[PDB]
Amino acid sequence: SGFRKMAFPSGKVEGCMVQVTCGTTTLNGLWLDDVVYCPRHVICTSEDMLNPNYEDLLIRKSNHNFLVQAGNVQLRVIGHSMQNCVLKLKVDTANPKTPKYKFVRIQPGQTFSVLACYNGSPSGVYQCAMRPNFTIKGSFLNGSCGSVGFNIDYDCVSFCYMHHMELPTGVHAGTDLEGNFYGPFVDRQTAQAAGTDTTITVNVLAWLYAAVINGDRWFLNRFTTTLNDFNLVAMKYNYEPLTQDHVDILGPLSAQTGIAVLDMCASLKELLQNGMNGRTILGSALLEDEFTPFDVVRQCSGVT
Amino acid sequence: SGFRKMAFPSGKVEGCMVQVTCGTTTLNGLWLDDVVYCPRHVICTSEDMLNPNYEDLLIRKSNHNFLVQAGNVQLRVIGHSMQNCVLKLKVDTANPKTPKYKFVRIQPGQTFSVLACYNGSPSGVYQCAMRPNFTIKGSFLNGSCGSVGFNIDYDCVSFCYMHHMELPTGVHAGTDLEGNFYGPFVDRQTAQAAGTDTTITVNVLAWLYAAVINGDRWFLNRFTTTLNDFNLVAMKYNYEPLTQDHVDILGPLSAQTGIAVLDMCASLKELLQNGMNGRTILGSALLEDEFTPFDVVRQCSGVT
Ligand SMILES: Cc1ccc(NC(=O)Nc2cccnc2)s1
Ligand SMILES: Cc1ccc(NC(=O)Nc2cccnc2)s1
Repeated sequence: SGFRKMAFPSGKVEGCMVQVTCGTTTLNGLWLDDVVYCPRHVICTSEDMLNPNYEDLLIRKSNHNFLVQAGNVQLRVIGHSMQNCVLKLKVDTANPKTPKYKFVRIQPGQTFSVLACYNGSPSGVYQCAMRPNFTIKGSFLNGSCGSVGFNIDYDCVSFCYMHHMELPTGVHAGTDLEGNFYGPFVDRQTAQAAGTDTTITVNVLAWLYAAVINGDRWFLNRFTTTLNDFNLVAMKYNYEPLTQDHVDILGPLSAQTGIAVLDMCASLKELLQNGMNGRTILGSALLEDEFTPFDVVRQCSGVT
Repeated sequence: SGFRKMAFPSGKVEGCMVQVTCGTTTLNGLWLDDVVYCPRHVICTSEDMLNPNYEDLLIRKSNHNFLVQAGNVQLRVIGHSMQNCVLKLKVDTANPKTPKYKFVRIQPGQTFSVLACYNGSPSGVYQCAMRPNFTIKGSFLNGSCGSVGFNIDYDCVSFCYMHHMELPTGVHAGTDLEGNFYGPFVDRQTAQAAGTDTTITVNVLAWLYAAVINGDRWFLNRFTTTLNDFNLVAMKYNYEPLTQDHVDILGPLSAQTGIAVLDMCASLKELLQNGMNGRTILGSALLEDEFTPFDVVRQCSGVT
């Protein structure tokens, strides 16, 4: 028992982290096979970032201008190309530590592990969620760009995120491994304000199920609700609407605990309307929305 | 910016995880050099655990009865010995992935990363703290015993914990890598109740400094306090007494933010006396005590 914000083991991703330097800017790159992926803003100065024309800036760069270093050995760059907001640097050596991998584009509400890196050296791993406004609340400093988000399915790493920028509000924006930003963000130092950060309702419900499984049941009430009634209260509290798909996704948790999904919704509804009254759920004084239903089943069954 | 509960990269420790089976019980082992470390309760049945005599149970075991498996290859056990509550199984092959390592015995309040394992396969990594009552609040299921806690200093892994048991209250107990339990716990299925779980005051203060650095300053007040006055309030709230050593340890954070330690204590004192009033600090509705001052400096400077 016990429930923790758990990240995937990072070893498979550590073996892929390299340092990419272009001129005076050094950031992280992802080395899979003979390609190094990194944010295209590696070719910009702090000034260029105000209004960069990446195709024009790129014309002044040659293969030898991108310095790729894995550990302490230099990789030879034999080609370079821009795919949306990421650069793909073709090296002459395939990464001997390349795990089985996929590039995936996740949905808001989905969670992933982040391996925070600096100078191609991993320094920490934490679990994150793609927010409904397509931002992430990470812990990234200058030098962390190119740090990646991933999920592991037994031995295959699905890379879903690459860190690109910090918005004025302290939140983070990045792309999938094809260079496309999550949300409406652009890699330019301009007024980009994130939208409403709504709570991922289905994730909260899954975490309420994890609490029940782990012994915290004080919030279980004698009430029930409908999807429409619950959603009225959810909208008022800036919670994402719950769909029949979410109810279905919660099915295995509903089955394990014997608590119907709609009954758990009524419990959540009272927690919203009345607060925690100074109490904690799984050691938390707020409703946690960074565990998917899949994460709760995984942690509660020990999926390796 | 941004502040997350960050664990060390687990790759160096993944390369050390093996499966140890003795009879019908399978748990995790730590393979460093030619020795496999694991909880001595691998030799017990569910029944033996009521009142085990480990020296007597051990007399019935031979080298060939301990099955050690790394990945999918079997390791040959050429010797076995008991050191306190851990078994050291001498294998004929040194682990080629043995990192530079140390066995350390941490103090309560110290934090560490846990690589939760099942059948010698790592399944998740999270950050933990050794509680002042020598328990840990982990996320461990059956099969997780032998999962280890560690800290990394650049390339040297300091192993500080090995998971052994879950108490009736859902909390966890384990040993350092020399077999000695943290706290008064014993590896026996008996009434073992943990003591008062007090809040690690110096860790809370460090996290208040991290909040200031990351923009959350609403809790900064116009007051100051003394160590004796603050400690009067701290005792009342089941907070550990703050010593001059803790004030000194906070010095670099006090210096970075320009907020004296005693002023931060007065801010904490009002948070204790008045609550959060429905507000959050670093996205948390309670006072977080699982970041040391060293963890805050590390995360805020990007120590790789
Ligand atoms: C619009 C932008 C262009 C380049 C940008 N660079 C960053 O945001 N870097 C950074 C710093 C601190 C934390 N995380 C990331 S922002
Ligand atoms: C006194 C004891 C002897 C053997 C014990 N085995 C465990 O506690 N195992 C376990 C199960 C779930 C979670 N973590 C650990 S307890």
